[PDB]
Amino acid sequence: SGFRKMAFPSGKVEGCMVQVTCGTTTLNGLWLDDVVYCPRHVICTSEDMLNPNYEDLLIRKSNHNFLVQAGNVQLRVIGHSMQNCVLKLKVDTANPKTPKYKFVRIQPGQTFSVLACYNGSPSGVYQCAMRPNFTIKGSFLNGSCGSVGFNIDYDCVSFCYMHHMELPTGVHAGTDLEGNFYGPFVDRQTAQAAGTDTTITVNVLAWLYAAVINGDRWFLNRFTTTLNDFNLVAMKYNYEPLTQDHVDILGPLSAQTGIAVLDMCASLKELLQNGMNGRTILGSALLEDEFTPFDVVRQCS
Amino acid sequence: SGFRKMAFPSGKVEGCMVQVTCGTTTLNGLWLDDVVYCPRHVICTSEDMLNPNYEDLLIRKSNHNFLVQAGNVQLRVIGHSMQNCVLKLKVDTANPKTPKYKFVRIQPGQTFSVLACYNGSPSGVYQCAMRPNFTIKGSFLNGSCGSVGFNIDYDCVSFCYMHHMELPTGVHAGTDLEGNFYGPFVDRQTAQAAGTDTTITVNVLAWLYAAVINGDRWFLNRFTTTLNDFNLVAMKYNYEPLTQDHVDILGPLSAQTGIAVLDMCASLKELLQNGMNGRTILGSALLEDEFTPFDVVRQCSGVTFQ
Ligand SMILES: *c1nc(-c2cccnc2)nc2ccccc12
Ligand SMILES: *c1nc(-c2cccnc2)nc2ccccc12
Ligand SMILES: [Cl-]
Ligand code: NA
Ligand code: NA
Ligand code: NA
Repeated sequence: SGFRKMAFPSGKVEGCMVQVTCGTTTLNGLWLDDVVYCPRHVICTSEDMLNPNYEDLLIRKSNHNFLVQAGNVQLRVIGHSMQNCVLKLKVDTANPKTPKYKFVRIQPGQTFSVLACYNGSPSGVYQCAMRPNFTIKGSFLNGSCGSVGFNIDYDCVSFCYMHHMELPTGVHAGTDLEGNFYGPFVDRQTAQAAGTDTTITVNVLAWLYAAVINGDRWFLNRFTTTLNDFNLVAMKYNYEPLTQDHVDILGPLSAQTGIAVLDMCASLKELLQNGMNGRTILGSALLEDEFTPFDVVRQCS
Repeated sequence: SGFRKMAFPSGKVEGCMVQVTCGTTTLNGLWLDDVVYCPRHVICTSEDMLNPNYEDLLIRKSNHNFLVQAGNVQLRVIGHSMQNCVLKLKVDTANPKTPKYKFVRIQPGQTFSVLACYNGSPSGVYQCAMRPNFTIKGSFLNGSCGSVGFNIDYDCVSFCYMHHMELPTGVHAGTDLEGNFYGPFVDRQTAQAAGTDTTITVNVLAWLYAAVINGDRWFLNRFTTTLNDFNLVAMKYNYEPLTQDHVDILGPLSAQTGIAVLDMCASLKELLQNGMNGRTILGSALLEDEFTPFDVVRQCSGVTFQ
């Protein structure tokens, strides 16, 4: 028992992290088979910050303008192309530590592990969620761009995020591994701002089920609600709407605990109305929204 | 920007985890050079665990009674001995992925990363503090015993914890890698309970510094205090004493942020006396105590572990 924010073991990803340099710009890349993936803004100068023409910048580069260092060794770059906002560098060695992998684009609410890296070397691993406004709340310093986010549900690594930049509010934006941004952001230094963030309701419900599984009952009540009445209240506290999809996904936890999803919804309504009155749930005095239903089942069972 | 509960990258430890079986007992071991370390209770069944005589159980055992699997390969056990509450199994092959490592014993308040494993297979990584009552608040299911905790200092892995068991309250107990328990526990199935726990003061102060570095400043105030006055209040709230050594260790953060340690103590005094008045710090409504001063400096400065 116990319930903790837990990341995936990072070793399969560590064995893929390299350093990429172009001019005076250094950042991280991801070496899989014979391709290194990194943010395309590695080719920008100080001149280029607001309105880079990446196609124009890239045509001006040769293979030998890219320095790729893997541990103590330089890899030879033999090709380059751009896909959306990611640069792909073909190298003359396949990474012998390449794991089974795939690229997946995720939806808001989904969780993943981040391996924060600097100069191609791993610093630490933590757990994140894609927020409803398509940002993540990470921990990232200068040079961290090109660090990735991932899941590993079996022995296959699913890469879902590559870090590009920090917005003025201190939250983080990036792409999938096909180079498409999450949310309305662009890899330019023009003014951009995320939407007001909201709480991931289905994840809060999952976490309340985790609490029950771990022996906590104090917040339960004898009421139920309609889905529509729940959403009308929840929205007043900046909670995301709960859809019928989300109700269905919570079905297994409901069956395991004997508490109907809409019964649990009424417990959540009460918590929003009353606060915790000096109590905690699983060690927290706030409701936690960065555990998915899948995460709860994996960690509890 | 940003501040998260962060574990060390686990790859160097992952390459050391194996499965150990003795009879119908399976758990995890740590393979370093030509020795596999695991809990001694691998030699026990249920009834054995009521009142085990480990010496007597072990003397009866053949090398071939211990099955060690590393991935899909069996290792041959050629010897066995016990040290305190850990079993050491000599094997005929050195682990080629053995990292640079040491065994260390940590103190209450220190943090480490746990690599949770099942059947010799790493499943999760999280950060824990050794509580003042010598428990850890982990997340561990059946089969998790033998999972290890560690830090990385430069390129050296410091192993500090091996997981043995869960107490009735759902918190966790284990040993150092020389098999000595943290805390007043024994490896038998009997009623055992940890002492009342306390809050790790020096770590709460560290986390308040992290908050300030990240722009969260509302709890700062114009006041300072004395170590003695602060320690009287801490005692009242079941906080550990702050020593002069703790003050010294926070010195760098004080210099960097312009808030002296006893100035920060006066902030903490007020928070304990008055609460947070609806506000949060780094997204928390409780004071967090599982970040050390070293952890805060590392994460706010980007130290790496190639
Ligand atoms: C890449 N990423 C960052 C960065 C800084 C803060 C938060 N997220 C990302 N900064 C830089 C600076 C220079 C070159 C690359 C790069
Ligand atoms: C080892 N450890 C545990 C255990 C279960 C919950 C929390 N911590 C440790 N349980 C088992 C069960 C069977 C064999 C080994 C083992
Ligand atoms: Cl004063
Ligand atoms: Na690397
Ligand atoms: Na209810
Ligand atoms: Na003050």
